[PDB]
Amino acid sequence: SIDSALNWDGEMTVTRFDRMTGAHFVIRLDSTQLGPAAGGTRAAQYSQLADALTDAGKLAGAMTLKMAVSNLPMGGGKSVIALPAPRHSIDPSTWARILRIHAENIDKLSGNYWTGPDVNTNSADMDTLNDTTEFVFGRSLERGGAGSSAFTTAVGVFEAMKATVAHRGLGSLDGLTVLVQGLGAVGGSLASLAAEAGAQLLVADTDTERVAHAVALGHTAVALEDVLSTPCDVFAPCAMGGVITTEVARTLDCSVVAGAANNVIADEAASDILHARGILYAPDFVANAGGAIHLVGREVLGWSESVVHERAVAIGDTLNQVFEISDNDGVTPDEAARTLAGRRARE
Amino acid sequence: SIDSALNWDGEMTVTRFDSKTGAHFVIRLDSTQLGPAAGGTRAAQYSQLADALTDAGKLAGAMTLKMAVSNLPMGGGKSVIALPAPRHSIDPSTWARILRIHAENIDKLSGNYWTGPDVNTNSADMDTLNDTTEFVFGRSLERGGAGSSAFTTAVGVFEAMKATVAHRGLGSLDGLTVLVQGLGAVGGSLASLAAEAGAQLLVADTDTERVAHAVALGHTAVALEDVLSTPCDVFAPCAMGGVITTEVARTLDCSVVAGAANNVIADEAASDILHARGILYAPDFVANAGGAIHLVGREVLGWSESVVHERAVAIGDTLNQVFEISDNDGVTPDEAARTLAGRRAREAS
Ligand SMILES: NC(=O)c1ccc[n+]([C@@H]2O[C@H](COP(=O)([O-])OP(=O)(O)OC[C@H]3O[C@@H](n4cnc5c(N)ncnc54)[C@H](O)[C@@H]3O)[C@@H](O)[C@H]2O)c1
Ligand SMILES: NC(=O)c1ccc[n+]([C@@H]2O[C@H](COP(=O)([O-])OP(=O)(O)OC[C@H]3O[C@@H](n4cnc5c(N)ncnc54)[C@H](O)[C@@H]3O)[C@@H](O)[C@H]2O)c1
Ligand SMILES: O=C(O)CCc1ccccc1
Ligand SMILES: O=C(O)CCc1ccccc1
Ligand SMILES: [K+]
Repeated sequence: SIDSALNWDGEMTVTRFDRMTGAHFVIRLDSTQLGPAAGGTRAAQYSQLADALTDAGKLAGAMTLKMAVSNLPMGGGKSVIALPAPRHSIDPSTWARILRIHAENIDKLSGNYWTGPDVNTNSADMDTLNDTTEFVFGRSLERGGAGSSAFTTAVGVFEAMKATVAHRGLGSLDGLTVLVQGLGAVGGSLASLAAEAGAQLLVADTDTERVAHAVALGHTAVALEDVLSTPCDVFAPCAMGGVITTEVARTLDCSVVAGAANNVIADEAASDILHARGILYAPDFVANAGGAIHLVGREVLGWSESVVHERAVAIGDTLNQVFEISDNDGVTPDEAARTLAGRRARE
Repeated sequence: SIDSALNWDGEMTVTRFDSKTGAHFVIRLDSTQLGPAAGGTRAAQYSQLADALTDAGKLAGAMTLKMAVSNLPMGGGKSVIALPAPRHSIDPSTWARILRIHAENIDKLSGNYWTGPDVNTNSADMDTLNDTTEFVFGRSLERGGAGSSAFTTAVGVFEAMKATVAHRGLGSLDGLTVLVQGLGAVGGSLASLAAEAGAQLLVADTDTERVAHAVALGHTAVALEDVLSTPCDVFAPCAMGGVITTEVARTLDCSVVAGAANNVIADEAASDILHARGILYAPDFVANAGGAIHLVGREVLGWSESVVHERAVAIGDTLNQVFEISDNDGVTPDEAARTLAGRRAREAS
């Protein structure tokens, strides 16, 4: 929206347009209070510019809280690339140009912002980015990066998922029905984990091959259009965000909500509804923090692979504290989560 | 439209919104090819955000040219602070907050952008900015800044007028009728120099004591509303920019245009009209370079005041060259000058 686009209260907004490629660049820094901002680089096609600005803004926020509640020394920031065409259609030469300019933009910030991979960006691109700028996390192992953080991400979400399931009074994942939306990098990892832990897997993905294979493995396919209406014990949104609107909140058929996506909840009211409906949601910003722990832990703090792994598992604990507060003070988890980040940031 | 405002070719646009003050902040970086971008801080009230945006960019564009054509090792940028109320209604407190917030943004660019005083901004505000950021030009003298660029600006503008008038075929400024619009820091001083050169002065200004004053000095005042309908030899727009519209370009009654204002031309066609009507125009980005010359010259280049002076004066020289291009090439002075800025830029590499 316009509010969310023009009247954003973050510390800085950076924009740029390239006539050559017709692409627009957005870099939103929400907070640099606890450290330089850091956030991925999402590249995607938006209906309107304002949608691009909105997204960069909501994500940047999530980043800020995510870093604070996870005890990372950094601020929240985010970069959005409004593509002129679908990522897959972009030609190599353009992709590269676009990447080049983006990198130029980061370099201007001079360490006030550090990027990494997000939707449609990868370790190879980071490497590419790194040819112009230094403010990059997630470059491939060969270039000196910590590489991909999906796994750390998925591990975090699994631990989180387990913590949520226990709290809700469902016992263990054993014999529970888990619905995974989005079988990507993280999504697909998380399914392996849950399956292995005794859960029945219901899966959905825009990608048929993805789906086909999960089916191969003994999973159950869900038509994209039956997703939000499909009964489960747990709902794992691991695809795009803004998935839970006020209307979805009142109709979802589950007891738990735990996934990897950023910004799952569209409106504040939705979050109240789930709550009111006896649906235990684990805050996205807590749950999906394994990727940040990984990049920051490794690249910034120099943590080994194990520590990072162990810190990501500790995500479950954070949740337990979140759950304790929400339960004590009578707030939603979301709020409860917001409360603990604030306390950890020592605000 | 914002979208449209966003369809700009600058290297970078920085924006921020301050809930508390309700102030919007803009920083447009046109080019950092010759060096860090630099340009003043304009504080004003905008109708829309898209407006502030278009301005900062228009201005940022002018700066890139001014640096280049003036043989300055810098790029161009401009900050625009969109006010939530008129400058005068802003409480010293809010203003200080706004300044600080301003200063943080600048800080984020870490040297890629150097600022200075512009409209509604002064040495003092620069001193304050300086409390937070270090990339400020035009700080008080005692703060270590080079102070006020006004007088150098006027000298430069002055020198340009003379050369222009001369090329026109008006000979000297002696006996001519000069119409000075806006007698601020710059115009005030220009009137003064024009006066002693023998010119006759018509003056105009919203400030009535400034007008009262010029009147007492022999000068003839002019009604605001009659500013563009007054016949003169030279028109010196020393207040707001974009005063030259297509419609105004066609009815203007003078033989030369030479002022201090940025973005005099409100439109392309206007420059063609004047050119075709035989009204000789000294391109703004060329003639108003006196201030950048001073600031950079002293604060970056470490130049002597005397040297800065020769350079501000050398502005005529550059205009002679501009004219020449315009005359041989068959182009408006506007075009002849961007060209020159273009050449100097390349040779400068
Ligand atoms: N470290 C991470 O990788 C990480 C960290 C934090 C949060 N997140 C969030 O996780 C989400 C993506 O995770 P990822 O990197 O594994 O993704 P990815 O880009 O590999 O995931 C794409 C997956 O989503 C699927 N998908 C897209 N739209 C879908 C839809 N409507 N229904 C079903 N499947 C759909 C694709 O087909 C594919 O399987 C985003 O919101 C991202 O911001 C991920
Ligand atoms: N270094 C400089 O000072 C500098 C350098 C480059 C270009 N310029 C350009 O020169 C102009 C002069 O600004 P300045 O720094 O001398 O500021 P200033 O505030 O001292 O001068 C503006 C003056 O013009 C008057 N004015 C404003 N609106 C008017 C109107 N509608 N009609 C008539 N007069 C009006 C004001 O009363 C004031 O006295 C600006 O447009 C600026 O963009 C100045
Ligand atoms: O948390 C996310 O969704 C993205 C993680 C991240 C963290 C730091 C830099 C880039 C991406
Ligand atoms: O020429 C101008 O518009 C103003 C002079 C200036 C130069 C460098 C930085 C700020 C202002
Ligand atoms: K169970």
